[PDB]
Amino acid sequence: AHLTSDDVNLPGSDFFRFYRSADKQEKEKARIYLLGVLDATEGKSWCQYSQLQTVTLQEFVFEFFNKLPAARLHERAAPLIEEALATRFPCK
Amino acid sequence: IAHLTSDDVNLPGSDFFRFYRSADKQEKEKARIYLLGVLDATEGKSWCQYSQLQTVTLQEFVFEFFNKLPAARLHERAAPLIEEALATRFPCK
Repeated sequence: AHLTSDDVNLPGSDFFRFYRSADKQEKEKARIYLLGVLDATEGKSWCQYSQLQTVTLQEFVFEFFNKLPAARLHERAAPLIEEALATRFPCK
Repeated sequence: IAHLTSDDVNLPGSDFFRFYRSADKQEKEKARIYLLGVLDATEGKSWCQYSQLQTVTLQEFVFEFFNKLPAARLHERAAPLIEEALATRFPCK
């Protein structure tokens, strides 16, 4: 019910819940979490920022999580996000 | 950048560290959430690991790393700087 900076190993299912929360404060925190993940991986496992709007990255993360089975949602959020982005925008 | 928001892609070290030290507890908490996204994305991979370490120890080492950073390096991106802080201190293996 609340995303905080102690939530290490954030699971995908909680991330996605906050990410689509009716509470826009939790939505914004989930998106700032996603921002630390993107900034940490961009140009390493997926490419790139001047090729893509942040809204495009957020919508692609949304679609990716929205299609995921619960078996996979229960895994860690960050590697799932990074997987969204890698398959779709690889560096090669 | 007067407030940390999720539009802040490629957040510079200078902005991250300002928010991370802010007197506004809410800005401070957002900066710590940006940090959590970076920890989650890099843990077990460039640095190790969440068991023996509480979040606060991690947060304090990141703070000390930034405090000692030469001014020249604050233009670098916050995420790789946070990763360097943790890799040096909590190397894998």
